[PDB]
Formats: sequence, C-alpha cells, structure tokens
Amino acid sequence: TTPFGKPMLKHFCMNPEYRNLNAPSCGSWPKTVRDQWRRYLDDLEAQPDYFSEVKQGPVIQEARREVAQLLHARVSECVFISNATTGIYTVLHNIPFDKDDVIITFSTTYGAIDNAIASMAETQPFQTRKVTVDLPMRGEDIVARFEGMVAQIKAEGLHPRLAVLETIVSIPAIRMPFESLVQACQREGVLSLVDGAHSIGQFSLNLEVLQPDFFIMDCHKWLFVPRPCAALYVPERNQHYIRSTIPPSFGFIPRDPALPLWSKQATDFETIFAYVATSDNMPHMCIPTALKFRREVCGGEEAIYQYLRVLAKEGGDRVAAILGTEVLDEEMRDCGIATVRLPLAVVGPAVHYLSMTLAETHKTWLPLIDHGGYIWVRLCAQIYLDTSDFEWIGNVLKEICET
Amino acid sequence: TTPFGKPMLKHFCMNPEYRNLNAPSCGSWPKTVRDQWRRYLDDLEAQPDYFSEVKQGPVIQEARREVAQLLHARVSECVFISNATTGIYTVLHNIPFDKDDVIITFSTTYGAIDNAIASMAETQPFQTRKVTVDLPMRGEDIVARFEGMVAQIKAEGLHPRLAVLETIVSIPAIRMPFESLVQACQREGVLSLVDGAHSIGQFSLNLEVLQPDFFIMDCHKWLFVPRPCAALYVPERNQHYIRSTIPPSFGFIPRDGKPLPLWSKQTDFETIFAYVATSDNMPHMCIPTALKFRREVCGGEEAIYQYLRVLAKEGGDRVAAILGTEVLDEKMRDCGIATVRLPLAVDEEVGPAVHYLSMTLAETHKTWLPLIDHGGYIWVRLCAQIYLDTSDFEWIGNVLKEICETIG
Repeated sequence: TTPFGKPMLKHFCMNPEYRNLNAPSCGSWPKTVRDQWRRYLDDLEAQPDYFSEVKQGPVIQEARREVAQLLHARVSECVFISNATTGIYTVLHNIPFDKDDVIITFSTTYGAIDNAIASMAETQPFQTRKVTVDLPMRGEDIVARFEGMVAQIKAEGLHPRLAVLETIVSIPAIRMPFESLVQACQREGVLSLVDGAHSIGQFSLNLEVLQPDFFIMDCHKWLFVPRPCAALYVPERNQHYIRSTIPPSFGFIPRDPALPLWSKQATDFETIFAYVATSDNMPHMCIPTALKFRREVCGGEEAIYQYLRVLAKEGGDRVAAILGTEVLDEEMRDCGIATVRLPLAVVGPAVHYLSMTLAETHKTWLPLIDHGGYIWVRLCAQIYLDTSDFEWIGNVLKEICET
Repeated sequence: TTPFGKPMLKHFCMNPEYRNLNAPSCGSWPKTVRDQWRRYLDDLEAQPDYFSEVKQGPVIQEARREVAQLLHARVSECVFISNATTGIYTVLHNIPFDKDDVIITFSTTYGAIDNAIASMAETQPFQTRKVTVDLPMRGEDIVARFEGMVAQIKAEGLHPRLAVLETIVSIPAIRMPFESLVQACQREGVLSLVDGAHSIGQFSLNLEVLQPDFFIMDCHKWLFVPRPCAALYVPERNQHYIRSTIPPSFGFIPRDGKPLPLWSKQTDFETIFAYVATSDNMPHMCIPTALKFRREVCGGEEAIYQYLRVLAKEGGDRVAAILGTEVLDEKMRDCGIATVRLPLAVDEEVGPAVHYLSMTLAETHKTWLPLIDHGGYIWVRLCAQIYLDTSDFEWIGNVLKEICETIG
C-alpha cells in the first residue's frame, strides 16, 4: 500500500522535523497502534477489573501466537516478560550452577549481563571466562575462538555449562555468528542462551531451525510496539529449568506449585509467567495491531526486512563516505543497523555537546561509544527513513566533528 | 471543593454503571491524571528520545520529592521501582545472609514473599521461621509471639537477622501492628522489612518517626495513579546493603565498591535505580498530578484518610449486617478496607462456586471482589474509596446476600 521512505511518515506519530535514527531505544509504532493502545486505556479506565480479569487474557493469547508464528515456534514455548534484561536474568538465575561449571561470555556481551554474572558469582561458586572479540573480525574467527575456549575449559577439568550469545551487539552494532555459535554449543554440550534483544521484526528468524536453548527478544525494538515489550522462548526440552520468574511470584515451582483460591475467580511453565507481580500488558496487547499494519500497509515481513537491510547498507555507506571514515564490517551487516566511525580520537563534555546539539538543534538522537581508540555512532534504519536522512546526518555529524 | 461520595464520580473515568470496590488492584485515577498521562504519551511519540532523555527526568525527580515529603523522608532515601514484589525482593536479594541467620515471617506474609524466601534458600544457607498468626487476634498478642520467636531463635544459638512485616495483610485484609513490630525489631537488633504495599495514600505515614529498616509501597494501590507504581524507602544507615536492582543493570555496584559507560555522558544508591533496564515511567510521572488533585479537589491527605476509614467502617458493618455474618477485627480497621465473611462454608465445589460468584459480579453487577478461604469460611475484601458512599456498600451487601443464597 504505502511506499517505504517518507511516504510512510504519515502512518507514524513523530513531529515533522524529527529524524528517528535510533528507533529501537523507545520503539516506534504507527498511528493504528497508538489509537488501539488508547482504546485499551479507555477500557481499563472505564471498567478496570473487568478489562483486566476478562478482556486482557484473550488479546495477550493472540499476541503470543502471532509472536510464536513469527519465530516458527510453538505458542507453548513462548512467554511474555517485561524486558530483555529480565528474560536473560530469569534464565541465568534458574540454571543451577556448580563450582566446576563455567559460564562463557564475550567482550561483546551486554554490560547488564556481565553485571548479573558478577553479582551471582558473589553467592555461587561457578566461574566465568570472556572470549575476546575485537571488532572488526570474521564470523568464523569468532566461532573458532569460542570452540577454543570450550576446548580449553574441558582440558582443565571444568564443564562449559552455558554460553551467552547475542544476535546483534548493542554497540558497536553488528550481526554476530549466532547461528554458528548455537551449533557449536549443541555439539559441545553447552547451553545456548541467545540475547536476541535486537531480532524479531528486524530480520527473518526461524527457531524451529536454529533450536536455541533459550532465546530472548525485545519486541519494542523492531516490531512497532511501545517499550517495554519482550518475549522469552524456551523449548520443551529446557522448560524444566525455569521454576521462578524474577522476582518470584505465585507461579513458583519448588524443587519438591499451589495457586491461591482466588486463582479460580496450561503447563507449569506457562503458569509461572501467568501469575506474576502487578504489571502493565498493553504493549504486548498491541502486537496484533502492529503485525496487521506490517502485513497490510508495509507488504509483509520480508519486504520490511529487505528495505531495512538495503537502507542501512546504502545509508550507512553514504554516512561513512561523507565523513571520510568507514562502516563497521569484518554477513555482519545483514540487519537494519550501520555503525559508523566518527573522525574523533579518544571526552565527556564533547560527548555531551554532540548529543545535546543533535537533540536540541537537529531534533534527532544517536547512541555512541568509544571503541578502537575512536568514537563510533550507531544508526538504525527504519521504514519511514530514506537515503537522504542518512545523507543529512552525515553532513550534520561532519559539521559537529569540525566544531 | 467537591464533596466525597458520588459527587466525586464526575472527576473519575469509570462507567456510570461500574462500582469500584476493589480499586487497589489496578488503581483508580482522576480525569486530570488520565489527561496528563495521555499528554506524556503524545510527547513520547512526538519526540521519543527527546522526551525520554531530557523531559522525563525532572518530572520523575519532582515525584520523588513529593513522595519523600508525604513519607517524612529525605529524597535520597526514596527511589522508584515497578511493583512492591520487586522492591521487597530487591532488599531480600541484596542482604548477605549466612547459615546462622534467620528470616522471620508470619502466617500473614504475602505468598510471593514466602516463595522468594524459599527460592533463595536453595542457594543460600540461612533458615527461616514463621510466627503463627490465626486471625482474628489482638495486635498485642501478635507482638508477644514475635518477641517470643526472637528469643527462641537466640536460644538455639541462631541470629534473628530480618523480619518481614506488613502494614496491611493482602487477604484477609486487616491493619497489622506494624508500629509495635518495628519497635520490637530494633530493641532486638532485627532488620525491619515492611511490606507496606497498602499504605501511602490510604492512611498517614511518618518514616521519620517509624524509622523502618526498609519500607516498600505500591503507589498505585492508594495514591490515584495507574499500576504499576511502587517506591522503596531505605534509610541512609542501611543503603550500604543495596548494591543492585533486580534484575541487575548498569547501576550495579561491585562489592569492591566502584560503579557507567560513555553513553551515560549523553548518590551511588540513587544511581542504582536510575540506570535500569528499559521501562515505562509515566505512572510515577503522574504522581505530581495525582497529589495536586488530592490537595485541590479532595481537601488534602488527612481528609481523604478519614473518609476512607469511616466509609470502610460503616460500609463494612452494613455488609456484615445484611449477610448476618461479621467483619474481620481483632476478636486493625484503621484503614480503608473491610473484610467480610460470606455465609459460605468450606473440595471440587469451591472452584466452580467461586467462579460463578465472580463472573456474576463482573458480568451482571459490574463490580469485582477478591475472595479467600480462611477459617472454614469464604471471606471477601471490600475497599472504600472517595467516590463511593454507604449506599454502594449496602448494594453489594444485598447483591452478595442474594448470590450466596443461590450457591447454597
């Protein structure tokens, strides 16, 4: 129906002068999703306990199966959680660890995940090792160092119990060889915890094929729903590991489960995530409206995936050209993101100036990070941007760097 | 400006037919809070990263200052969290327990807390003890048993480390002697963790006097903001215990003690709770609007607390009378809640009968009430609120009367 690029802008809710080149942070959703969101709010306000006790569940259930379909997963293997940090932590906290078990991470592992592993180590006897990854690198070189780490662990008498993998590194943002790492994990008997915070809605994905041990995803990052909105995939074979949400609630399963009588006013795994602490569900309840908008107005998932990839390839390349620099690359760019190096060498006041300038003067926002002695910027394509927006931010960044 | 009761309904957003006798579960909020909430949603989708990075912060900080003043606490002792379960678990998870420490609970402890303590013991070597509380009791006998459990624990050579107290039991709902239990805790050197999920907005609080070791509250349950909306109070003397949110995030404090990446350029205790996983903040951002409505439209906090307590007392009594049963008391009602026994005694039948009652209220009578089995009978929890009056309570009394007859 509507061509990609700035024709799409009329379907979304941003101010006219707002270049959204960092959509996954807060999400970005069409007007159809906004209006449906507000109708649920109206419903909640008009009859709160009726909306919550009767009307909420069936929309949630429809959202679950639409997410499972998109994943080529069973609805029985997909549960909803508030954010990706919660899902990853829920898995880590439930897996029983022994002093001879090793948790394998990478230097690309999300910072919040390192902190969780550090925190857990204070009261548990396991140990951890970080596979060094200095991007740029080749996917098969990453996969080889992982296999070398797993082999070194087994040689010392230790047990490589779990590896933390990611689909997209948060920043500097590339696509990682997660399909190959999941395979290496299954060969060596290592559980594959996949941080797919950036995945669903951005590129095609098939868990029936990939078969990860655990897969966590932020729907709000790329599925046109507001934050926070995440999902956790656990295959049947691993559902026995999960006995408690984080924080624990009435769904808890002791090692040796009883719902209070008000529960009578679905497997054990599913009840764990049905009886949880008080929460808002309306981002998840927006999933069907979002997927409808993507089928009918945007021409389906594959079209969107292609446009995002192609725009990021071309738009990222054009920003690097204008800057005289490069795009992060060893496919690592088989996604809707481009991480471009800025011509600055490494700080705080400068970072603060750059960002407020983009937010105050140019009405956009970009994440950045120090890596390899230079400051890099993450640019996120999306179906209402076109190649000129990237050309625009290239010149803007050019001017600020000069300044 | 507006008298309490049905004159308040014009200021709220419920259907005219709907009777909200269970407001704490989702919260109920005035039109001014609704309208402010939609205005934030407009701003968030007009300027997502500008709203989030520059505009949220000062509203959130204003809300923290107002919560701190409502509690008689310092701002730097009050942080925001999603829900009370998260806040209680954050405290429990941060405290280092050894194998000779004991966590004291009660028969009335929220079941989610019991599960957290059970979950935590699979991995930590501490023990726990439960004080027996078989309501109805007198509050002073509850204190006597707590003090006895503390002495018994010491008698075994163990260490009574922390006690989980609550202000209001979830179900069946009474006000517990939390002031006396906190006082007993400090006499004996026990950390007082107060589950005050029901507290702020319902009755008067003064943490400067109470001095609890930790205090967790659901703002949405009684402060006129939407769920989920909680706050956590940790006095200065106890903030060294808290080093991570649940789940841990970028604010984590290594046990060494040094806490951020470069994009943060774009109090350590307060920082823990500022750098968290992606979340919504607009309920907390509605706190200033809600509190202004309560001052300007409702005549202030103390006027609201008095109306809630008097209505729950008179309304609760009227439901008990119509049913020929009773209200739960100490044979504790200094709150806006009344728990009334249904003339139904307690198998395979309870579930279906409970389900019929519930949907009959939801589908037919346009209300909802939480149920529990206690002492061989079924009890119901009723919550007074400033847009209700005593006629709403005799309505539900007759309605419940008539339904119990059907089941019987």
